[PDB]
Amino acid sequence: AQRVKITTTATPGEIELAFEDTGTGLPVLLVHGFPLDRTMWKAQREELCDEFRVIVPDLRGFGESQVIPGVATMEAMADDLAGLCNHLGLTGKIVLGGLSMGGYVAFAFARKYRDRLAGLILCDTRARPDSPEAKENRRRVAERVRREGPGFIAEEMIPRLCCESTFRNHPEVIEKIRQMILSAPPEGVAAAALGMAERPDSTDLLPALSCPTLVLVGQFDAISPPEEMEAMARTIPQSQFVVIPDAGHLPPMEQPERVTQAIREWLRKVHTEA
Ligand SMILES: [Cl-]
Ligand SMILES: [Mg+2]
Repeated sequence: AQRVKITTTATPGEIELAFEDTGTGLPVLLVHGFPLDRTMWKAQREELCDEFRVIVPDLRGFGESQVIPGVATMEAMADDLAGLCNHLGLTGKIVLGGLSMGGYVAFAFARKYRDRLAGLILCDTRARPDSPEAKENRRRVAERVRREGPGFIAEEMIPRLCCESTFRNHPEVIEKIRQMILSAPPEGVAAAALGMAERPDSTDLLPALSCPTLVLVGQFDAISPPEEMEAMARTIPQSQFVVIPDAGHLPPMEQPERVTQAIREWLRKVHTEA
């Protein structure tokens, strides 16, 4: 892993990002969820790198990246990704993938940097904005986590994040997720919670997308359910919809091989169509 100060068009203009960059060829940038870190995507980075160049950053406020107090908007996170790609000399097109909050970041990137996208991978995510109650919940989480840290988030979220089969067959995956959450910087968690509350509605963005899009969901995802994601895919042109069996909200970790293969075979199509 690497740590680099990048130039970003978002406040504060410069930020230190930690990231992995593994493989050669077509760049595929994978964005973790909330309140996780780059290691969420480890299996896909380690396996897809035989064929693609896989770049996996810690978002601002997460993992080993710099924490920027206040509000970390989805736009700002996307701006940081554009800055990272600029740093790396990936100044043309990329494939951008994200899970859940990382999907929100991908929408923000697509709004602003459409000419930089060869493709989008939207995993276990939603196009709608937060409802008023959800926004209030963000705010209450932000104010709590600043002072108490993310233990309460792990307690609340872990039963909702993975399916029963993962708890039974892969307790080590559950523990790895728990440690990601417990290690998340408190102010980074807070800033991202507030940022999620202010993200725009991406409903009308969907029909305007201009690249192939893979829409991936766990069969048992309790947070961004498959029926909702299917409906989302029906408004995205050039979509492919994949349900990963025997996974909840974190397919990349729960069913790593199946996720890697779905992404690999779709990337080959995108490449052929391009
Ligand atoms: Cl990793
Ligand atoms: Mg469609």
